[PDB]
Amino acid sequence: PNNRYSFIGGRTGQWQVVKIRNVLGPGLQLVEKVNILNGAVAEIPLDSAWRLQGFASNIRYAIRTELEALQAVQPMLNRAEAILAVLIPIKKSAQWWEMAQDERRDIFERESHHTAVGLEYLPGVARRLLHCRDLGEEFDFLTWFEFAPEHSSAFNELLLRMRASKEWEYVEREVEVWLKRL
Amino acid sequence: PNNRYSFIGGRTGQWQVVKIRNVLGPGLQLVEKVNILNGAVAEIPLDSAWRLQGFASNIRYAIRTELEALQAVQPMLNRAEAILAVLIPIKKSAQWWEMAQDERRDIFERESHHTAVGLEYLPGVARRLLHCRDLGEEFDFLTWFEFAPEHSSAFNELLLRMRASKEWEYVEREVEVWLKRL
Ligand code: HEM
Ligand code: HEM
Ligand SMILES: O=N[O-]
Ligand SMILES: O=N[O-]
Repeated sequence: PNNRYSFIGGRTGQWQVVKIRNVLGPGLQLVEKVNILNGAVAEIPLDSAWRLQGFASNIRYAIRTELEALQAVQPMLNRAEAILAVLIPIKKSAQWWEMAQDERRDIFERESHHTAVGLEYLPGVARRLLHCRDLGEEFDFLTWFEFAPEHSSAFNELLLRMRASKEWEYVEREVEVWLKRL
Repeated sequence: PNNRYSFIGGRTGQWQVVKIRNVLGPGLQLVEKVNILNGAVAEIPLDSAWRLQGFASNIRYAIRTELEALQAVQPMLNRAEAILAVLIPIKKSAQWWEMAQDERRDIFERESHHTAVGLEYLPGVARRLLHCRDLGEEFDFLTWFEFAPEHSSAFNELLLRMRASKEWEYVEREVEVWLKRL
């Protein structure tokens, strides 16, 4: 039961890179494939362009009644139908991290409705949130979404809605890595 | 600016071990000294007995008005007179970590008054909170306190008040390493 996940862009992996969109700030080099490994990488293989890593952690903002709503409808990863995925690494500004817990919760849910908006796109979209600021990585979060092609248009709508939120005014680096399951 | 810290119990270090208290659950081996290093150490040196590590992280529970109170009084580390120190690794239960953010905040402060009680022992006591559950370590937190002998009795009071709090019903492993600055 290891909470560390690595994402290595390169020639090998379980996922074909469809495209990479460098939304904001320095991007990620285009590669053929992404290899996802659970655990800490011993040595990065040859012909790898980049390595991202993060860990699964405890809830930081969601309250019990939100967790109950998410749990009632959120799908599992690895659904046979979920052949599309998107890896989105995200970095938030130093202004964000300086803020107190009540100030960040108010932006996250009261002003931006992150959980309420996201719930609109379940059960179509499965997700996994990983943290990596505390590892000294270049991003603060590795977010992961997977879904069937039927939900691609919906997911693209969700992305536009989130980037218009107050919360995203604190995002200062973002890349979309679009993937297809091999 | 590396946020990782390592505490190596052994025969070298900047701190002499006065005593080790095996408060709850498996203890830590008694050693002569503790060595504190900033950064991640990959090879523990020979005739060291244990290594603890954690990182400095963002605020998880404190609200803005509590941060302002803490900042008004909390003392710096490495005060000339702060020749005593206590390193207290703590592990919380699986039931704690499964709880939602509002549930944990209400136990932490509304019921246990962690911050309000701690502020009573400032500015005598300087402190540093490190996290390590997300590193896969045996403990969840490494807490560090340092003060002059004048505040030894006050700090021992604080410990007894905290161990009787609702929050401590979720602690399942705890060790006190009492130190003296060399
Ligand atoms: C698909 C529906 C989604 C749902 C149901 C959802 C739900 C959530 C929840 C409940 C959290 C808080 C976890 C906690 O309390 O620690 C969270 C965090 C986060 N989500 Fe989402 N989310 C969705 C989509 C997205 C998308 C599309 C993105 C990025 C484009 C995203 C980026 C993030 C980030 C960066 C965080 C961490 C926030 C922080 O800790 O500051 N989420 N999400
Ligand atoms: C000396 C006065 C103290 C003050 C002013 C104080 C203040 C605080 C504050 C404000 C936090 C929350 C940090 C955040 O929001 O992320 C915290 C966390 C914590 N403190 Fe203290 N504290 C004190 C003493 C102690 C003592 C003596 C112990 C152990 C015996 C302790 C154990 C912890 C633990 C384990 C956490 C992490 C709680 C969690 O995230 O679940 N504290 N402290
Ligand atoms: O909900 N962001 O993984
Ligand atoms: O307040 N725990 O360092």
